[PDB]
Amino acid sequence: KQVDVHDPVMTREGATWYLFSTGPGITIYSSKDRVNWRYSDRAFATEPTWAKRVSPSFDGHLWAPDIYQHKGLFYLYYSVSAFGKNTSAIGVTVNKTLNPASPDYRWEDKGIVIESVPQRDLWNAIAPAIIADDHGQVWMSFGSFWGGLKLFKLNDDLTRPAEPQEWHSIAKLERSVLMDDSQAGSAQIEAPFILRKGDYYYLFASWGLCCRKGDSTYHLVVGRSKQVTGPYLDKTGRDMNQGGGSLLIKGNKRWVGLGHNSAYTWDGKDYLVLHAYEAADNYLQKLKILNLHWDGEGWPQVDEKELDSYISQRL
Ligand SMILES: OC[C@@H]1O[C@@H](OC[C@@H]2O[C@@H](OC[C@@H]3O[C@@H](OC[C@@H]4O[C@@H](OC[C@@H]5O[C@@H](OC[C@@H]6O[C@@H](O)[C@H](O)[C@H]6O)[C@H](O)[C@H]5O)[C@H](O)[C@H]4O)[C@H](O)[C@H]3O)[C@H](O)[C@H]2O)[C@H](O)[C@H]1O
Ligand SMILES: [Cl-]
Repeated sequence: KQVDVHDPVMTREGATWYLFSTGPGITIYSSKDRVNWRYSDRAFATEPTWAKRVSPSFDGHLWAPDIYQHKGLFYLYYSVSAFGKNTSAIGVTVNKTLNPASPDYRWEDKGIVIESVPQRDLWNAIAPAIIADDHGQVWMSFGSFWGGLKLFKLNDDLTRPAEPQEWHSIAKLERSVLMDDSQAGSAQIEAPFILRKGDYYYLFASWGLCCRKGDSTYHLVVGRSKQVTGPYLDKTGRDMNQGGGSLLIKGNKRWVGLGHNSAYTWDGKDYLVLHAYEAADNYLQKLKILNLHWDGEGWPQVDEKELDSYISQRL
């Protein structure tokens, strides 16, 4: 069987790869070769102590983790939320190592980085991604529906927004403020991820509807910017803040919907990491890791056939 993950991220410590997925307390897997994966741990034994306060319907599944390494520590960001609501918060928990067999291994929760509130905020605090600029600063991008995707400066700790705060919109789709603020609306965009490559920051995002089986329209788009704070332009030069986004990979008949990607530079090669819904296996999402190439114009390209050729093993 293939490894099932949603909203995947990855990192490497020493000789081992680690995969983090949406799931109870955040599911972690490990591999020595990115193909064959054993269950490693759940970040939280049960759930964050503060979870049910932000979202009372909470079922134990954290969403859309991001893994970040900084001054020798492991920072695991994660999302508490409810379906179709922006009663949400992103928290972070920190570990000295990922090897659960080490006496140094244990996740310590740092609490809420940011929280969205219905009627107050036109954004949904889920789906964090961490990126550093050329000037020592670290930023979180996040978001889903509502008024789209945001970027803000983190403080020294990486646990809360820097003060005074510094925010930038980075991608959006149409929405009138006259809509009820508690509704997700029709801006089908989520799940930012920023990769630095050469002189550019590349913003990946997911458009369309995930989690809908045969009706899913989820696919990936991309834009690029010389500065981390934007504006991110697609290939036709259109700002993602006004709905720009160049198609990177979309589904077909075997893979109905794919996305919430991450992306990495390991050993002078680049990889695209995402989930895709298998039409043959009940539209159950599967891990896929694709080779991420770059054309002569500075734009990433992927080979959609790799949705088939990449076959991960759950051991
Ligand atoms: O493989 C590993 C396992 O899979 C996971 O199980 C799958 C699912 O993933 C987890 O959640 C995924 C997150 O959900 C996606 O959707 C984001 C949501 O969409 C946006 O809202 C859209 C809006 O919602 C719908 O209407 C909502 C109605 O209003 C509510 O109040 C009412 O309850 C709803 O009926 C409409 O379609 C649309 O208008 C929001 O921004 C957001 O809520 C995100 O992309 C993912 O991050 C979840 O656990 C499973 O459902 C397992 O977790 C893992 O083990
Ligand atoms: Cl993500």
